[PDB]
Amino acid sequence: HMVSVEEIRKAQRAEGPATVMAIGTATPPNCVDQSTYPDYYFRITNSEHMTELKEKFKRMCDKSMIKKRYMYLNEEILKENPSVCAYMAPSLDARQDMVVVEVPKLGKEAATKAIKEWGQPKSKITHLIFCTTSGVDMPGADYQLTKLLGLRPSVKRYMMYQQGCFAGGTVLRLAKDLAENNKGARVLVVCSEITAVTFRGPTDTHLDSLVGQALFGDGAAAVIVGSDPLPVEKPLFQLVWTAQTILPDSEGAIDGHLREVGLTFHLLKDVPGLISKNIEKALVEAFQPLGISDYNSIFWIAHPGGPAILDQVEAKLGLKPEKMEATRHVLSEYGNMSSACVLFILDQMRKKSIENGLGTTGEGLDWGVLFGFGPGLTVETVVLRSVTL
Amino acid sequence: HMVSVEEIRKAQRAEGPATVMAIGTATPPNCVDQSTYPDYYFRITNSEHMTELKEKFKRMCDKSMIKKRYMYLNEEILKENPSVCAYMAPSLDARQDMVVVEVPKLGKEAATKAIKEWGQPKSKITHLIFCTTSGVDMPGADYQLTKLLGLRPSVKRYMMYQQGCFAGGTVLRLAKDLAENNKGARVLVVCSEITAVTFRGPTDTHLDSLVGQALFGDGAAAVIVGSDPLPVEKPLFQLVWTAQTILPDSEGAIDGHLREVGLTFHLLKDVPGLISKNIEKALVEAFQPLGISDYNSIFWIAHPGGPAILDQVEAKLGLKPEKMEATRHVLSEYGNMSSACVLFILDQMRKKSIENGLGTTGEGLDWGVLFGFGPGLTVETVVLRSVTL
Repeated sequence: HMVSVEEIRKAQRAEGPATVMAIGTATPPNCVDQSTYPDYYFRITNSEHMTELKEKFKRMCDKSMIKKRYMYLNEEILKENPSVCAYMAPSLDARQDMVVVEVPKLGKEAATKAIKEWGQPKSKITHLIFCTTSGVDMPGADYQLTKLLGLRPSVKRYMMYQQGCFAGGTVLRLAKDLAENNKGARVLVVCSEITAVTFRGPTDTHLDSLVGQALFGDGAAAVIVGSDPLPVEKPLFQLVWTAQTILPDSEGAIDGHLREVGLTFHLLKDVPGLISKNIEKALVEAFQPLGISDYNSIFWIAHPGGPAILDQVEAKLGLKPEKMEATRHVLSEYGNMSSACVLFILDQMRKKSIENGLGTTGEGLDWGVLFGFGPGLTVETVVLRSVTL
Repeated sequence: HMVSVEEIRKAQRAEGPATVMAIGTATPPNCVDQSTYPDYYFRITNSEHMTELKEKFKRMCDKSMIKKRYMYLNEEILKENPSVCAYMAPSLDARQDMVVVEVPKLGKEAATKAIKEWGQPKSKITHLIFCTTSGVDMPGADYQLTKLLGLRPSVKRYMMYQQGCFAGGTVLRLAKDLAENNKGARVLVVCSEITAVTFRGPTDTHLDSLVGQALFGDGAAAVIVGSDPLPVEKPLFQLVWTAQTILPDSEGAIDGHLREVGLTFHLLKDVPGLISKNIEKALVEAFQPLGISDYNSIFWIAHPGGPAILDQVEAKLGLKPEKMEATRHVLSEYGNMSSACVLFILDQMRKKSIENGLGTTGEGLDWGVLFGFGPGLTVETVVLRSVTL
């Protein structure tokens, strides 16, 4: 018998839908209260002179709906590196020396918890996705993490550098295909974010860049994705359908330039406006095909870029305040951790469902949506199936 | 009737294997003779006074089996960005300013050609993979190309920044799954590499910097990949089987750091020695399941890191000197173009197959291998089926 390329293909493909089998999360040790961040931020940047600007920054932190955030940077590390406290001093190398080491360390912690939950030999991992918006190096963070966890050296790696806030959707859209087209494929997915690359002192001039100093926080999340679960693997959610789109009238809305001064952020245009004006379209393309029109009847995981996005979406669509609970909880407790955020929220949804003894991992509901938002302006959509408890 | 995730997955997947349906390539316009380069390079870098070092470089360029390379950089641009011409000076904002605009323009040229060959409308592209090693930005080169080509806003992007030389394997490995798991999916892949980011002056202390300045050249390549070819599509090669592995005793062999002075390559260990020692393993892994042990009976595409790599691989396996023609031709005519190189070589192989009326797109042979080599030390393997000409 001659082995045909067609016969190899039928034999090489998995059968069933891509399934999230574990979630692990992790943060750095230094916790930072939002209530007193203004006094702290303006103190440690030798910026007490700029008084009228401080009062604006209070309003920003007051409206932020963030209780606290975790950060690898502390006052110790800042004294050892004052170039990072300037608004615009040459400081990429100091910042790169931080994040190149630290992004894969925080990554490893999250991976360990996901692997433990999955409870299979780490040797059965076939594929690794590693996602970060905090520095770049060669070999990459994906390699550092392969070494740190001691995965099989012939693990298939996908390093996704410098993507931004929507990449939490991007990693699920990728993992979905790797699992569904490969029999026995077990995909480890890691998003790890460190605002050391982004942190700077303030100025009157670029107001946009001060909003970031109030929302962004550090965090890592890991998931395990695979098709055809063994009886001894515990499914959480199915990945069903995925979309990435660029919003119209959105050119230059969220910008990120990696410079000699580190990573800079620029807002033009009304991000919340743009997302809310265009959000029903994304929902229709996802859910019309399934015969679903009631957006209060599906569970919600939406990247919390700030509190304005969430409020303007809710208002536009007429979501009950319950639907953003899991999203608003992660925002309050951690802030905007960029790509990691939606994976944390997905954990928050599971934890709540178990806690209040609801019928499914998705607040007792069958179908759900995950949304990443970020530069483009890019919207990533993932349609989900809950699992029964 | 009630929609099931299992019934959705049956509908949503492709049938057959991933098929390269098109290849297009581009270079910057300024062409550069290797015969003369040592004088050019030492003048524009105000360093003819370093005369013993020039002799080392003349000897490197002599040993390189490179006739010529293409360069975005020229004399006018270096004279107007003199921070690039130092060995070490703050030069990153200058290089980023260049390659963020340029890396995607070059990609668009290659993509346009690939699209023409494929012969379908660009509205039927569903996925874009963009791969470079030359700067970063948010939004990224992927969003920049989508805009330049006027692809659909809801195209699914995969932005692979900063992976280096093995990535031509990585982009086929990725595209194989995107295509095979999604019915109707047509994948535009683009690798685009500009050496403006790594080009610097010479010094005695870092003799490894200098090897790079003698091997690395500029270029872009694009391919269309898809499963279930239409009657009016024209298959070139099938993607059968992919692998990635890190080599033992290879820690630190190829390093790359993005700093304020630009991208810097580093070398420990003997890179040709490590690849030669370990390659037969990768081939047994790939080909024994297909009952192939005679590596002269398959067609080759190897990343030409240097002549050394190709010289020792051929010596170790006992390959008839014909197997590595295609590979050595792209090296001779274009130099080490990192991620794009193996895609130029694939095209060269199909080109030469047609010129000489051979039975198949792979020099008359049915079965082939593509090898990516890069930082790790990483080795990508891609098993290819050729097509009856």
